[PDB]
Amino acid sequence: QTQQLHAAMADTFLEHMCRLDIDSPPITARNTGIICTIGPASRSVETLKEMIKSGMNVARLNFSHGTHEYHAETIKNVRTATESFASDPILYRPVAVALDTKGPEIRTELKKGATLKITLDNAYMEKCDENILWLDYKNICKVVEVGSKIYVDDGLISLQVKQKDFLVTEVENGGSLGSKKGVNLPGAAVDLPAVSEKDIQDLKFGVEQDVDMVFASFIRKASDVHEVRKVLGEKGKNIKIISKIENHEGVRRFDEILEASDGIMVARGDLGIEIPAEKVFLAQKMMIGRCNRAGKPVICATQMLESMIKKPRPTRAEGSDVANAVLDGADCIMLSGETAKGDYPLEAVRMQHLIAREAEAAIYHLQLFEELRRLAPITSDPTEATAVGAVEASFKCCSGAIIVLTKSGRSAHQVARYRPRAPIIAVTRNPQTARQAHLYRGIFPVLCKDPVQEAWAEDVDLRVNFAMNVGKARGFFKKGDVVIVLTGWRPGSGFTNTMRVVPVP
Amino acid sequence: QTQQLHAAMADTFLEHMCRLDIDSPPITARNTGIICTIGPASRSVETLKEMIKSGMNVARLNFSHGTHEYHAETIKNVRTATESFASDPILYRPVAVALDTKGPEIRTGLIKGSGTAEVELKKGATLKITLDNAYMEKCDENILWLDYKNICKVVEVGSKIYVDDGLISLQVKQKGADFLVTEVENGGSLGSKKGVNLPGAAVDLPAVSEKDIQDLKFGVEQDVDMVFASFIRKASDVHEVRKVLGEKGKNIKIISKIENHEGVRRFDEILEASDGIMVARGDLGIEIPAEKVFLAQKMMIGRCNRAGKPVICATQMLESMIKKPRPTRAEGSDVANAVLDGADCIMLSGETAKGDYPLEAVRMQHLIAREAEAAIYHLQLFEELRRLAPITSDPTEATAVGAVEASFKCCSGAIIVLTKSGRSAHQVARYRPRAPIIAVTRNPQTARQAHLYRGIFPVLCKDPVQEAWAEDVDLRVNFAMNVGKARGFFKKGDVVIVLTGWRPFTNTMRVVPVP
Amino acid sequence: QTQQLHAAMADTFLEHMCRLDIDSPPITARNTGIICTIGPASRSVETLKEMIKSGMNVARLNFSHGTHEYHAETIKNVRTATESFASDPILYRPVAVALDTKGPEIRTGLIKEVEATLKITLDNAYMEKCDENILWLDYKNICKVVEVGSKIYVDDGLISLQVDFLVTEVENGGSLGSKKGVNLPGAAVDLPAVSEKDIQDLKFGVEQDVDMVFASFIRKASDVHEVRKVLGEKGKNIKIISKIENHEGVRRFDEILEASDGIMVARGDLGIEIPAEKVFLAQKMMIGRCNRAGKPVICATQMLESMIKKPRPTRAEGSDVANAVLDGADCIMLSGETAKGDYPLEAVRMQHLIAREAEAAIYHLQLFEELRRLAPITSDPTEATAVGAVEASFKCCSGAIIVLTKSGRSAHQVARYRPRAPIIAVTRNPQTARQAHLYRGIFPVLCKDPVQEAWAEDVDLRVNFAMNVGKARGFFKKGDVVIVLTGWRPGSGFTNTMRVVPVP
Amino acid sequence: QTQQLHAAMADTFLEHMCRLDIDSPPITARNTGIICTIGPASRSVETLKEMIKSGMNVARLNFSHGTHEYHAETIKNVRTATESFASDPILYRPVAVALDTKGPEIRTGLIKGSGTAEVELKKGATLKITLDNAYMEKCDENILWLDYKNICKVVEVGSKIYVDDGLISLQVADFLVTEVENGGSLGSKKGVNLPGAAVDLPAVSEKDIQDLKFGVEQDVDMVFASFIRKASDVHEVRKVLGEKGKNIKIISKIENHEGVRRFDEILEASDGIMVARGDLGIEIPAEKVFLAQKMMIGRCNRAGKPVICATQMLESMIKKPRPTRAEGSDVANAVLDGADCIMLSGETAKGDYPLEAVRMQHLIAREAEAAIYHLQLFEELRRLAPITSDPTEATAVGAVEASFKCCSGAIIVLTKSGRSAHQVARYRPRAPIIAVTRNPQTARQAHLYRGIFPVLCKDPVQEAWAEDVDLRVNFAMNVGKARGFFKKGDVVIVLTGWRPGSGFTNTMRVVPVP
Repeated sequence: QTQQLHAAMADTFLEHMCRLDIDSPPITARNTGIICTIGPASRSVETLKEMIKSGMNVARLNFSHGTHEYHAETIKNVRTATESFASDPILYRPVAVALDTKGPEIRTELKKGATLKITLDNAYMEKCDENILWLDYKNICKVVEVGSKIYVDDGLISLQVKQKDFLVTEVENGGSLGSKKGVNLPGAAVDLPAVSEKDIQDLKFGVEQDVDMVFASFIRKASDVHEVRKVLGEKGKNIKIISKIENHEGVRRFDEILEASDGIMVARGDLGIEIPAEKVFLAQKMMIGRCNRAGKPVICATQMLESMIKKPRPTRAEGSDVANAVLDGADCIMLSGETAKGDYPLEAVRMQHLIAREAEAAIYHLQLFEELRRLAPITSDPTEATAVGAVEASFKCCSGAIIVLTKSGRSAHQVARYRPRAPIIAVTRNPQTARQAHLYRGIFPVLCKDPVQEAWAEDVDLRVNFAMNVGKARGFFKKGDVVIVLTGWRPGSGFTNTMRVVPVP
Repeated sequence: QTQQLHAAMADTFLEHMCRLDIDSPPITARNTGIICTIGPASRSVETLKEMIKSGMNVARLNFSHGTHEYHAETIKNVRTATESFASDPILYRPVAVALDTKGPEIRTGLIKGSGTAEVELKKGATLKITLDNAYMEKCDENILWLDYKNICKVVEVGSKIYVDDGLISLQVKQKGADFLVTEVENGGSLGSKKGVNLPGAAVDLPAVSEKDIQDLKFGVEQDVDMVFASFIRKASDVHEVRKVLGEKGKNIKIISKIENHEGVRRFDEILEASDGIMVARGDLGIEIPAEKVFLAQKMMIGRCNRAGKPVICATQMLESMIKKPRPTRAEGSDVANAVLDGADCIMLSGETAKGDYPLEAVRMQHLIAREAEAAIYHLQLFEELRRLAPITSDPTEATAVGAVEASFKCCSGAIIVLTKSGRSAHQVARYRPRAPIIAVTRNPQTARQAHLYRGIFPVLCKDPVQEAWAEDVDLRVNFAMNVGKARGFFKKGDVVIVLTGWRPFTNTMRVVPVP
Repeated sequence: QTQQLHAAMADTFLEHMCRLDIDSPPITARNTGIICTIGPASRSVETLKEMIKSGMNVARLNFSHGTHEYHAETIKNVRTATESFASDPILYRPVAVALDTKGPEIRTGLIKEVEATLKITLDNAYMEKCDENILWLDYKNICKVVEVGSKIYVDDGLISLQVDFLVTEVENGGSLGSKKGVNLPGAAVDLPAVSEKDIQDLKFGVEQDVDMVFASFIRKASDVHEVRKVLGEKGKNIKIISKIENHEGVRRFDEILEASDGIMVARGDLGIEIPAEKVFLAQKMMIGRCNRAGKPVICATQMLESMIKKPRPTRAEGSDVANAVLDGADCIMLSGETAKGDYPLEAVRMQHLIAREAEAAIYHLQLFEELRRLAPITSDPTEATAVGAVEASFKCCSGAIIVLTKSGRSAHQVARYRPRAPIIAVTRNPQTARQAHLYRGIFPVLCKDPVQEAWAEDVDLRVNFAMNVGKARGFFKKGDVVIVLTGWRPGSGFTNTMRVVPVP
Repeated sequence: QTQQLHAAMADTFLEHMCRLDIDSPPITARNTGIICTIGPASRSVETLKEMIKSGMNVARLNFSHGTHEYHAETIKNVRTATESFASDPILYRPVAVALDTKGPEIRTGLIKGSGTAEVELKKGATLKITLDNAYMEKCDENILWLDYKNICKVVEVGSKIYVDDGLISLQVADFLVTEVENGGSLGSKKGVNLPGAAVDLPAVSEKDIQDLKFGVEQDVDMVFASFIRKASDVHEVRKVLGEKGKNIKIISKIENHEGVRRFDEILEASDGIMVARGDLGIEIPAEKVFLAQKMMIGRCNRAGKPVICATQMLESMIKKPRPTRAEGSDVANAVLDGADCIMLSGETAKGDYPLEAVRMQHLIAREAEAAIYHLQLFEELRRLAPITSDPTEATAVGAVEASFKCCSGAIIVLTKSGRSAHQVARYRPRAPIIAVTRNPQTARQAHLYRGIFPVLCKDPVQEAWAEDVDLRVNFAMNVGKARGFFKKGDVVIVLTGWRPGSGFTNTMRVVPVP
């Protein structure tokens, strides 16, 4: 009757669909992380408080615009808002800070059929027109070929190369050209640096400001990830790198990118300029699938609730897009203009919360858990076996939660990859771990502030009890419900090995 | 290499997803019918011809607006445009006509005597709803007239009232005998004759009004192919529509529009009484919480697939294309997922009726649907449809499932089905073959209504019946071969499946090469 | 390259079959319990020691014949043989004692043998004057249970007839002897659940501390309850295995199973009572339902029959044993092969060898998947712990699942999910250690160490005992990973803790 | 309520097992071919007629024993019995003839000069093996002659020697001295096995050459080639059979370890396989035979080539009128494994109850065929199937799919060579496959395939080919009705082609029985 448990019991996916029930209410817990882009509409300490109450887990700062002093003040406000709830550790919600890079860029009426010359000659830097268009990408001729397409201004204008310091092009799709418009080269192996000079300064500032994760723009190959990793350096070795896949080469070389990264963003805006817009859903489902197979976080981004920039309710296509991203297996969903500049930032966050929670209940865990196991390698790793054991146990007794003690987050990540229905309450004393855990579907991170007990086994038990208080206080479960608890046999990371089925006290 | 065949071979759905390939191009054939609402943007014969070339299969006329004179003209234009292609029978594409009823709608009056005028409603402000027809054309930010005379009897203090696609929100503060005082929750621009929803309330308007009766009888006279019946709440609503159509309209398909909570609750009895369903997501997402609409959509599509009845996904699929030359990523996703869900048809409303980019909207649904169709995990879908399908003594059902199985085995260019009533082709469609189903019929209505079924590409044979039956079969089969080749569905040397009768009941399947 | 691991990884059952490899050697462990009927050929202390070394887990006493004095001595010899290994508790193997009842029977009278019409009489005048014209039976209600056309088999199905008197026509003739057993196919035989001899024998069973009763000719749930009632409070811990021997028992199987501790597929009599070509259907149905319920099932009768006379079995016999294991049978049985035959030890060794090969050839991927899907979602902690342990054991290919258990129940719960890894059930309860052999995969070990003062140390001591057994038996070695199940306090019913532990 | 259809619809194999119902009766048709070894007990025309009525589909002649005169007469009698039913083509059942070769056998000599004399060996005693032909007819308790001249080069000290179905066990210039490790009665000309030794006898001996020539002369349908070790053995037999025997099917018998190791290349080269478990279970440990059996049946099912399960399936019925429970189980499980045919050897050749043994195999096969889990079986066959543009394969799979959908009474297939019907059998339909042919050899050889009920149409060819096609289809209808496979009003599937000649099957119809 609740959380689509009738549908959960269907022996086929078709029958599962047939039983989905709008009058079967979901549980309180919402598993999918919500990433909110902060800007003029959401920047104030007072609005940030409401953003957190509405369900924001990660504050994204877009470094395509704004000064370091500007972003430093946004981060300060985020932390002011976040720590205003710190007095009660039971109810405190960690909030992560994400730095999203500008990344490499190419920058500059026009009738269809007309001929346009692209010039790299610096003489035309401030004198672009209907006949000659200057671009700042010096190696463009080396990466394009006759018949190559060139997009200008967020894909509005389309050119085709006819002759390859210059390129003779024919206007395929025409419109009003302007100053400093963005250029995309579909199918081209663009050889711009992994990080611009601006990016290097921005990433170092990210380390200064103690950010949790970096969303690295325009990642094309594993060596781009390694360059971002190198810039973050020893000091930033624990900041998660999320590679943004934005073009054809990124999609083609996705496997090597995933391996080198901590996670992925499906950057649908630019991806739908670089490849045909009708193919974007294929790229999204492929990347979410492969991330799910690897146990690495994946974010669905861009235009998910776009109309809510101007309207208090989303379109039906937007509601569908959010639900389907969750059903695809996205760990996180994202809001951009909707929260950064729109008239309804709080409504947009609340709607993502509501849809995600409904969608999580409609998941067909029977088949999903079955397939994840089948494709899960047999390894000698004790934590992996303990984690799969915990998820299986959680299904067998419909547990209220899986409670996991973790220093680095890894033990909770290993549970998350198996996609339990039960929320995963990850108890840590490491504040960064608490914040970074929002990247993983199902993890509800809690930061334990209690002193270390003198008997280590008592300290373990204290943290488990803290998780029990959190679940009760947040309405995930009640006294007498059964929960799964994951602990280790000695202190320090890498020793999670104990799964217990326990009553909520 | 093509049609996502690498993903097709995966032994798990997760691996199927992992194998989806942006460099694997789809086939030329598009299986999902595209329904276009016709209006000022898309009504001239000139533009209708381009609508057809762009992929329109069904012309939807919304009888919430317009006179019978006007709609008769629209229907004439659709037929003129459709028949302009008749002189090359190989390239002719049947086009269906659908009548969408007004039904039990609630509408506001005119802002200050104008059709275009608007007033700003400010959150927390007061707004009086009146039933007095003196204010019927004198609506403003203070007084709002609506045409539901009994609204007071079905609302209470605290009730919420939604106006203009649920974007303006009011709360009843005080009730009256012939009036309501409300407070604005969600403000915005209020225009003329906007739709009103009372989600809490049991609205007591007739399922089929006197106007609906007039429109349905006009539908019969005009030889429409189908009726989209608005606001269906229960089986008896459908029976009333069916009664008005009567014996003369008995072959017109009734598609029940599900757009309120009762329609969802009573879905099974509605589906049983109907020929098909529309998931009318606009009103549905106001009548129930917007976050639950995807559940109702997937439930209804699943139940229709299971029953073998056409289902249409409708409303705001490509909404931003009313004003913009391309869609948002959420809109792209929505179209693809509707197809992956199992929708037989997808629909465009304002995008084609009134927007700046009607042809572009049609082309985009065409491009997305074709990509989505290739990305279907047929291995599991076909297995489940066969499993959930009763094993019966019906020879035509057995031939149909055999033909679909055969099409998978040789990855055929098509399943060609010779059919008078369309039934044989519908029976093939319900098993969801990858191969396009070329349904060859001499019956014009059969050809038009076939568009309701995923995969059916209807072709109308106009040649006389041959004396020799084998030669008449071969004439129709070769007709399908020539359409398929012309449309690029397949080439000489490819293998196709052909379904016919054996003697002058479809029960013969042949595996034949394309000449 | 070992344990059919290549076939284990196949995505389909067909590919699994195709990868089965006679050159892929099995692990040391053999999961399927071997039940041996004891008799003249295997009754001595010295032969019993070799029977244990050859793989006997349960000694079966057939009470159809033999005195209490006789069976008392057999039991004494079993115990002497079993306890001769008790000095080393790391290598000691528990051996269970099973009492198989004579049960309710229909018998003919004394002749005057005799080689067409034939009248059945209940008239005690014909009691010692049986012949070709008149045959007396001791089942007074036979006329209430049969009808015109109903078949009647005499002497282990050898003779066949078609029907306070009955007039019958001989369908299949033969030599009709004295005091022969009679079967009534399809008939609802209303003989008591427990005969007068059974009552005395079951009392004897309780006095002799037997581990389990194989109750003959169980037709309905109430028959089980009557056996349970006769065993009483003194015998409350004695397991009752219902023998399904006829059509009614098959029809009413679900109710019998619910009331029983386990099931024996008694194929000999079953194949007289129903057409012999249908027995495999009944076997597979009963094994399936028992697996679904997680209750032990034994496959019985003629599994290695030719080995009564010969030192190697027929190919059909090799096949039958393997297929019983592949079907899901917890135990396999030997009757005449070990009781009276010329090659008792060879017969035990052959069941061991075949069982071990067959267990490796199980398609655990699908088996476990199906057991999970059909696994009821309940609030029970021990059930959730058990399935979590089995899932973990597959994920890390563990050397074993170690289970501390007082009653055996915790280990039974693991066994029903059919892990590949051996289940080392460590107990201090000697009877639990003996009874655990009824369950596939359970390797029971009897810990004899004193209860340590600190319970947590006592728990660790027993886990370490299991580690030592596994090392000595070659199940695993230092550094391997095993699964360990324990509870949150002393006493039964509190198993709730699964650990992945390195072997020290 | 019949044919285990309730168990058929189970969503899991476990639930499928749970639903198996002893009160759910099978259909009339029995799909698994029954091969009967003919000998003194079953050789007469009289008995052979009853063997046919009881279900014999193939008569096997074992050329390990008997002269050509003897076998020629057996063959003559098989044909006399078979053709006694030819007057009504509707009821005529084709019977195939199989020649089973001696191959590279090792046999002992005569006990005290007689073929039926025996000496009871005692466990523990000593026994000398000699190659000196002086003793080839004077074997006894103390000296034993063997016919494997080159025996001494291929075995060493401590080697194990097995005699008479591995039942007697022994441990080691032209002799060997041994101690009886397992004793018992020692008879004449018993088979000897050297499991740990590389026996070097020819694939095709002079005797085998003579026998194969005889097989061609006698128009046998198939050869069962003994002790095939590798693909080159199969090619040798194929080449000896040559052009005159080109249409004789070669079934390779797997009876040793090398045969199992090299099974894939053997299968590729053969028309089918026999799992010859008798010797197989001596050459490799007896406990591993089920693994070898299931592997071979699986791989044959995968490749679409006939597989036969052989030896001791109902062994006790040589002396008893009823089989043991292990025997009943073995037959059922061979069918559930996927074996196309099951075999009787001593049970029919020399035993006291040949007809009872044939009847019992018939009863068990039919029960087991209903108990198959077609849902998974068919799904896996479709998935494992190599995907092709072949129209004949598409028509075959569509026909099988259709047969399940309407629980058809039969699949009727017109075929000249048998191939079209073989293509249907490959996908393992529940419905029987009535294969209508005018080719008598096709009719006989079709018995190698699970499900094929071959019928021999003897009507003249009609001028109008379409009417010739409809003629044979209606013959099939008449056969099915007469055999009680279906009645008027039932739905059946019918496969035909678009033109005459082999390779054009492309038409599937779902038709009611007239």
